[PDB]
Amino acid sequence: GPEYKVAILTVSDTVSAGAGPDRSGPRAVSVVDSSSEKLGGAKVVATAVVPDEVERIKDILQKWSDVDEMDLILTLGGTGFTPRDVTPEATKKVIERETPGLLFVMMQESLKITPFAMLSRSAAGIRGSTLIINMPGNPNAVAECMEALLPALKHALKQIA
Amino acid sequence: GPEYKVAILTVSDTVSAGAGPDRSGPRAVSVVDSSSEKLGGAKVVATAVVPDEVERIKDILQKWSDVDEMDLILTLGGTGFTPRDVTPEATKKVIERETPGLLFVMMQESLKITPFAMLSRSAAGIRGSTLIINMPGNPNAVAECMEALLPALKHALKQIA
Amino acid sequence: GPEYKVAILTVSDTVSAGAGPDRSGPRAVSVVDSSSEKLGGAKVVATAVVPDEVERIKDILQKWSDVDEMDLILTLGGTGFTPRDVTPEATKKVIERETPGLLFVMMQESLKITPFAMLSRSAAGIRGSTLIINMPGNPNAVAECMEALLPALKHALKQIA
Ligand SMILES: Nc1nc2c(c(=O)[nH]1)N[C@H]1C(S)=C(S)[C@@H](COP(=O)(O)O)O[C@H]1N2
Ligand SMILES: Nc1nc2c(c(=O)[nH]1)N[C@H]1C(S)=C(S)[C@@H](COP(=O)(O)O)O[C@H]1N2
Ligand SMILES: Nc1nc2c(c(=O)[nH]1)N[C@H]1C(S)=C(S)[C@@H](COP(=O)(O)O)O[C@H]1N2
Ligand SMILES: [Cu+]
Ligand SMILES: [Cu+]
Ligand SMILES: [Cu+]
Repeated sequence: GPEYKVAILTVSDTVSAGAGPDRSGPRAVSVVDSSSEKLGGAKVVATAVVPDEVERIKDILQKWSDVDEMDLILTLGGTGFTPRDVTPEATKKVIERETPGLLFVMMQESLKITPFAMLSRSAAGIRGSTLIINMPGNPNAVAECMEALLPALKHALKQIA
Repeated sequence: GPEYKVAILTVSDTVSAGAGPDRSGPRAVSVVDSSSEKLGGAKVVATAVVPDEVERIKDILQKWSDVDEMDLILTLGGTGFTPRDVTPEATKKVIERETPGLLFVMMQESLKITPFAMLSRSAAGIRGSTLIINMPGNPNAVAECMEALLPALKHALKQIA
Repeated sequence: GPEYKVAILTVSDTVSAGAGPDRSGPRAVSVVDSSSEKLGGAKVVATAVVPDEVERIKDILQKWSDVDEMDLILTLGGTGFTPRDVTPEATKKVIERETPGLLFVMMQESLKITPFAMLSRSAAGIRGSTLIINMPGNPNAVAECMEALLPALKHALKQIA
């Protein structure tokens, strides 16, 4: 396996219900893969889809961190202002140590692209030796957020181990 | 009534005691009114003044969100570093979901005007279908903070419904 | 004594164990001293070193705030992503009121220097009449963070009294 095991969680009632395909997940996998060396040897080893339900989100984040030994979890979607956007709230429950600088960089860089970046309520932090980062559900958002992180994310992953 | 009901809470021991007039409140109303179309049809339907007392602030934020069906609450003042500045602490108690990107944009844009922007401890978030945003008590601050939000605030209000 | 009493806490297992010298502490003292007038009359009156242990950090922050009447506490180190970096978590337990704008400015300015700024998880806030600010353990980091704060830090200290 890879130096760093990455898992991608798509959070979406629509995808989870089989009402539409996942358009964000593949973009996230592609960005991680294509940045594998810049990330210190990262590979996406697992994906999953959950609905916009705090308990479902918490359960997968806990399992992937505590049991499956993932190193990086990216979540996609559920960070906006609608009532069903609960990804940050689930995330804040599971993380042990907050990582606000990652949020800062994502926001700073995303705002250069679109003012609608301000509507992302993404959270991020560390549980055990797993880094968890919320990204927006727009496919273009993940690539932009990863580019913002890439200069330091390899070192984040080194440090958490 | 309007598409979006806005309420403005001035937080000030001085104004509340009748020791001075409200100079921030009218500026906040003026900025919202003059931006009504950019905001998707917003109108200020109510104002109030409370002292720098956490319970008084909490009570009005809860009433306006839970009973009076306000869509946007702007608070003015009580965000600084003095012992009596408790607006953020009251706000954090009543919000259900944090909206850090709004804080980011307000800070980012305010710092371009004055380094004293860093002394604002404003909070923001959603309770029910009510968006609550703390702004500084300086009259010039509200206009600057609203300009920072205006590119996306209409969509924030659409989403929370 | 000075108008403002400053205390500097170096947080480091290595320094605390006598395994290396403190290289950050002296730089922090030097930056405060050399900025004493810009800070409104600040002087570093005390330093200490603690290990990367939440209880040890909490205890000194509480003592310096509650008993020793310090006005500004700068902590150095323990803000990164390694398991032993627990300074922010200790800090969040002791502060009463968060001061996110200080964190914003430090991050914003630090990112101009190095992308590794995003790996700082520094916290900051007020306890009583004591302002507490976490800075990174890199000696160059303290100078850069203080320069970012200096335009408004005197007024922060005036306000907290
Ligand atoms: N980099 C980046 N960030 C972004 C976007 C984007 O296109 N690029 N879309 C925004 C929009 S349009 C919103 S509504 C929020 C929240 O999205 P979410 O609910 O899908 O997670 O993310 C914002 N963040
Ligand atoms: N945009 C903007 N933000 C601003 C200001 C301003 O003039 N414009 N004044 C600052 C000052 S001088 C302080 S002390 C804090 C806190 O103000 P408050 O306590 O009145 O809420 O807001 C800051 N934020
Ligand atoms: N201004 C500034 N901030 C900075 C740095 C710096 O050199 N200058 N170093 C960074 C690095 S390399 C990391 S790993 C984090 C955390 O450092 P800490 O664990 O020593 O506190 O701070 C970051 N913040
Ligand atoms: Cu959107
Ligand atoms: Cu001020
Ligand atoms: Cu580092």
